[PDB]
Amino acid sequence: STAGKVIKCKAAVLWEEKKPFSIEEVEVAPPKAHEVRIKMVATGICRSDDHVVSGTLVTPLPVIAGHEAAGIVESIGEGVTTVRPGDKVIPLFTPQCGKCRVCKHPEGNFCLKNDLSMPRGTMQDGTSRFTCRGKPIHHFLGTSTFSQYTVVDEISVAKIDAASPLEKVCLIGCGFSTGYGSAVKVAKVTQGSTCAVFGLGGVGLSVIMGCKAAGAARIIGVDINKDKFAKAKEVGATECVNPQDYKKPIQEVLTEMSNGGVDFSFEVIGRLDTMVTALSCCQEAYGVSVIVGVPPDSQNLSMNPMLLLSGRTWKGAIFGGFKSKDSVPKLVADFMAKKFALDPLITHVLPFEKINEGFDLLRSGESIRTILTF
Amino acid sequence: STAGKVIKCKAAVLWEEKKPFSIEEVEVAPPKAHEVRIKMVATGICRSDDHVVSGTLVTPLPVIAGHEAAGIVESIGEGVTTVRPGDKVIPLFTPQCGKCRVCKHPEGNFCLKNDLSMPRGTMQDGTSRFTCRGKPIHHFLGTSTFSQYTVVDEISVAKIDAASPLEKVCLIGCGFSTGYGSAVKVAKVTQGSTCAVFGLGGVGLSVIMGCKAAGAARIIGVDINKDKFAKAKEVGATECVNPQDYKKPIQEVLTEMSNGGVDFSFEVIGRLDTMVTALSCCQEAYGVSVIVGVPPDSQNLSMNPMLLLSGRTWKGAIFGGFKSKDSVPKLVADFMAKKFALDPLITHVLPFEKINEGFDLLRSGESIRTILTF
Ligand SMILES: NC(=O)c1ccc[n+]([C@@H]2O[C@H](COP(=O)([O-])OP(=O)([O-])OC[C@H]3O[C@@H](n4cnc5c(N)[nH+]cnc54)[C@H](O)[C@@H]3O)[C@@H](O)[C@H]2O)c1
Ligand SMILES: NC(=O)c1ccc[n+]([C@@H]2O[C@H](COP(=O)([O-])OP(=O)([O-])OC[C@H]3O[C@@H](n4cnc5c(N)[nH+]cnc54)[C@H](O)[C@@H]3O)[C@@H](O)[C@H]2O)c1
Ligand SMILES: [Zn+2]
Ligand SMILES: [Zn+2]
Ligand SMILES: [Zn+2]
Ligand SMILES: [Zn+2]
Repeated sequence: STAGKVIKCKAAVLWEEKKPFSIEEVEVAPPKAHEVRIKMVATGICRSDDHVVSGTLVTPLPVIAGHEAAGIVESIGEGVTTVRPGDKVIPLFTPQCGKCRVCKHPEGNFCLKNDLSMPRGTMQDGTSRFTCRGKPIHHFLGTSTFSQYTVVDEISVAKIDAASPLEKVCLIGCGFSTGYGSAVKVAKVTQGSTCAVFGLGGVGLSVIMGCKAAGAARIIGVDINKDKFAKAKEVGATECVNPQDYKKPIQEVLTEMSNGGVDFSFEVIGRLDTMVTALSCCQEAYGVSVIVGVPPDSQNLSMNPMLLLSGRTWKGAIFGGFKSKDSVPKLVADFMAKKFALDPLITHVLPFEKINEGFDLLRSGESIRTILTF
Repeated sequence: STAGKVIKCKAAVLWEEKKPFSIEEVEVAPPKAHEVRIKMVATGICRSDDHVVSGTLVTPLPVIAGHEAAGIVESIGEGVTTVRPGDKVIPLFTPQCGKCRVCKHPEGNFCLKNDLSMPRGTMQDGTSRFTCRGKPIHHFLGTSTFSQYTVVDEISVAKIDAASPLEKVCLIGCGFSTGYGSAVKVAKVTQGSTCAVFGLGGVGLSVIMGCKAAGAARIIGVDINKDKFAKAKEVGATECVNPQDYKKPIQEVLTEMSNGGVDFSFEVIGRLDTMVTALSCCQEAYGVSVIVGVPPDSQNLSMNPMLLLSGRTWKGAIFGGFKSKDSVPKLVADFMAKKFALDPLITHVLPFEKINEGFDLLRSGESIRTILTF
């Protein structure tokens, strides 16, 4: 039995940037008040986890990364009311405290308790529940899912359907929800519209799914890797373009293709240049462009504000605009009710011990989502 | 007595950047098919007219500037159906052709026939109706209201109430409608919200009017000229701040004043740095910032896209988002019914012949709107 006790378990520790993960034994403290200890069942490899490795996304090291996951509650701390031992859960990398001005706002979801703006790499109380070789190890986004067990604050966990297939619904913890919500909630794609999606990875494919669900007439996928095009068409892209195939800048190409600019564009890569291209290719008077890709640390883009003065709208969002704790259980229920598909995103399923191989598949261009199973 | 004839009249010709206007005789050709010749009654001095002088807003020279005005139709060309001789009219610097994709779109107002995005300084047929000293003179935004007579395309004029006071309602041709619409239509300011308005000239005061009409609880005016504060409070500012008074950057000040960022911010100046400051000061998860000011020609701003990724919305608009020909007559009718006030904007009245004094008043910081009478 493990409740109230330190657990020794396997985790993937990142000791420094640009190194493989180290799979080794960690100690996981029991949960304090308003904390939840979770036995991991499956976790996805999101490009944002690779950003921690590459130093694109700065967070304190050493760290247990991983934020797209699902598992089963092993134990609860004093005062927890929202989950119980044995419940299936999804950790929430964007918390929902329910008390801050953002949580109380009808359209806000970036709760002020997040650890993304100004990452500390701790629990809410400023301390870590992880040690490895006698050293404290940082948390990541209040989740840290590259471990057989994690501890999360109550505001960073949602209870989901007991009959949930966790090897699929772990994608509702980041990539599916982000892309789908970016289309249906943040952009509010309209029926009959023309959309352009920059980046056809797991998140970009989820954007396509949402644009098709919203009734877009045309969905143009844009990627420099033409191997991504077949799956993009399977999930709703009406045509795909590779910028490398053209002499002109792709914003000019997309403007021409859409007879004067697209209704909605999405940046789902994480490059400054594609953020500006995606804004430019939306119609100058009424177009909307949404930034989804995480930009490189501390780098500014350059743009001409006449792109906005003519009437464009530019916005971004975390986690598809979804209020996390309210939304994740409903998304799982909707998945169970066959409202959307997750299998198109899953290209590889590996044991957790093969995490590095899973990252190598992402980096080589050869996977969409690898799901790691504990 | 002048239908079909060239009219010789006085106009304010700008021969050179950074020089006074020259009040001198021009020849005004009669209207061609689908053109309208207007006897001007009143015209306002908008900062954008000054931008032509300063080279902030590039348009071909020599030019007859002026775009905020009202007059009486002197004659109509073949095929004109929407105005008649003797009608009161407001020239529309943003046309409404009614046929392009923007005009057909429910939100769009920046008609594709505009002469603002890539100014040519002509009529829609690519020619000029003005001669001065035997030389062709450019038009400005299809309006050219600094002339006793102008000729406009039919899509650039609206018929207004016959009982209209033209010396007031000329402001509906630019500054009032732009500011008011930026608040009520583009930003969609909500009841009980906190707004920040950067720049307290005629347009920024009109933004304040719109924020107060929408029910904002707090309206923070921001200007480096504290002489602008008294009028801003008269039209609805709850408080005014001068960035020069503070050690910290004003985005930090406004974030602290609003307990974490404002709901809606407006850039109503035309500076790259205040466009980024105005974005930053709106709440990071759900704030909206609207660019109204005209930026210096061909210059790019630099910004961190994390400001958008957290959830901010950034947009701009021309003419307050109003579809011009539909909206201008309705705005005039609402003015006549006392639904808004224009007198607070009018600080000086001069004859047209004193146009250069009117520009001096704007440049010194003394005036809001000077109205020139023909
Ligand atoms: N906003 C959020 O909440 C959120 C959530 C999840 C992911 N992200 C970010 O979203 C981005 C995509 O994540 P993912 O789908 O897991 O990544 P991914 O699977 O690496 O997909 C990125 C795609 O972009 C393509 N690409 C790379 N460079 C270019 C280019 N120059 N032009 C066109 N295509 C290009 C690339 O070939 C690949 O198919 C990353 O930056 C993530 O960090 C953000
Ligand atoms: N988008 C449109 O359709 C549209 C329409 C009309 C005007 N404009 C532009 O809107 C802007 C305002 O026009 P206006 O009200 O006639 O001009 P204005 O009367 O010159 O007002 C501008 C105000 O900005 C203040 N100001 C200058 N620098 C700063 C600073 N650094 N910080 C804070 N305040 C500062 C200044 O003191 C003045 O009161 C100009 O750039 C116009 O070209 C745009
Ligand atoms: Zn919160
Ligand atoms: Zn992610
Ligand atoms: Zn049009
Ligand atoms: Zn103007």
